[PDB]
Amino acid sequence: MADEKPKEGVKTENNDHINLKVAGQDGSVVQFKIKRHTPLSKLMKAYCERQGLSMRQIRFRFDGQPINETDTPAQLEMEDEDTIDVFQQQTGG
Repeated sequence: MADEKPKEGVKTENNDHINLKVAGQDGSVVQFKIKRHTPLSKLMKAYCERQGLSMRQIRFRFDGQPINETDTPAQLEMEDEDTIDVFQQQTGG
């Protein structure tokens, strides 16, 4: 649990974190502060946990393009205080 499987996992990163907000057309919107190298999956699942949405039913979209939980804010060039648009493929309301 130290050199083979440490609780850190990630390399020694500096504190470069950005605030990404998730806003769904449902009206559900929340702001999340993650690291520039941290995957959106963290906020994606988190948003749904607190908003009561299903990750399979909904979908995250940013910059006009759909995003995946495996993307990072540094890949698609997400900036601080920017917003992600969430849509429901299926019904729900």
